[PDB]
Amino acid sequence: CSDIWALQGKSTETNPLYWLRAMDCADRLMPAQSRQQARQYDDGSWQNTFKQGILLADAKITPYERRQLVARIEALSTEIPAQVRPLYQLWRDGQALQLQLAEERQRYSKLQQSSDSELDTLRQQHHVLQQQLELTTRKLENLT
Amino acid sequence: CSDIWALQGKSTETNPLYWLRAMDCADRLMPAQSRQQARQYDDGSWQNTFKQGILLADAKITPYERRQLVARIEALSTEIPAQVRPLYQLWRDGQALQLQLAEERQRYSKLQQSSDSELDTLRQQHHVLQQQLELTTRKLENLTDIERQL
Repeated sequence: CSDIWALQGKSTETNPLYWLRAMDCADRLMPAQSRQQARQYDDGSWQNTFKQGILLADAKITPYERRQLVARIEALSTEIPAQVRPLYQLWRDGQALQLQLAEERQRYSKLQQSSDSELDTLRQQHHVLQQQLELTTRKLENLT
Repeated sequence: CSDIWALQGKSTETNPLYWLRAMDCADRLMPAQSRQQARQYDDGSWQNTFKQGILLADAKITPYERRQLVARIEALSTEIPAQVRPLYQLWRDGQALQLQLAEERQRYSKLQQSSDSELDTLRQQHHVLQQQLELTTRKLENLTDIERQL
């Protein structure tokens, strides 16, 4: 695997088996090791953005890190060699769906947060208003 | 693309470029085309069921149906050749995330539905009790002004 990460050249870029082996090899990595190794592949070329993304995707990233990753992955779609596009697309679909799932979960937290607090606020009012009604009914009886 | 689905044998089942091209050819199909082709690969072998999952995954199917497809090929997943395995785990996790997203959208609909209805009953109770309190409060004050002046 050590050599798979090092390989460069038109022969390997355009070969879907090279990229499949890289994705296979990233899986064998402890997530801290994946994150650390991704840091090397930052020359901004499309070959290196794809390697870095492949490594970062096993690295246990925050939703915000994935948002940026999927943005970078999509950016370079016009440079993906034709014969590599199916593999790239399936791997990218995987990152986008994991990104949608973090988003839906965030949507579900905002609903639960806001609806539960407006619920609790209503019950606060249902007690304050209730007490006021009774007190008022009391002053009406103790009218002279 | 039309020939690609017919192929069989060890030289192609162990072949990740074969299955990549098949994943690409599936995209070119419309759902009716997609379901018609899947019907032709039903025997239950892992090749045929991996073929059916690939064709139907994007054929406008239901989550229950998607779950059924994935379980059929998952039950046979120990058989997938070494060279195809990382391609399979890629394709299964895609299907698996789709299943999670449908579960999460249902869970969300539920909470929206249930909190909404609980939010409407309590908001109505709040308005009604407000009007009760306004009426009793103006009555108290009307009677207080009278006694005060008397």
